Amino acid sequence: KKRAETWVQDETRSLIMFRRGMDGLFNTSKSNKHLWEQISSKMREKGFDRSPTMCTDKWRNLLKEFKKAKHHDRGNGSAKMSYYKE
Repeated sequence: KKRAETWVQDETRSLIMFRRGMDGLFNTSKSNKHLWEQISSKMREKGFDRSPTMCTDKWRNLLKEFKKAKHHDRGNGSAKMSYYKE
């Protein structure tokens, strides 16, 4: 479906998780800047060298795709289009 050849499953998974658990901090605490930096530092410790800004932008994208992506509720619709004068 998608291919950016930038982030690997390993890194992605690690980031997502960290963002999933810390997510709360973002809900309870207004400021996030501090949360972003924290996540990064943690990642580096694991063995993944990734800047804080990278994770931030990468996340936002994961949300846009996560939503658009299929969902439990039924209702896929007609993806394909009608061929003019088929």
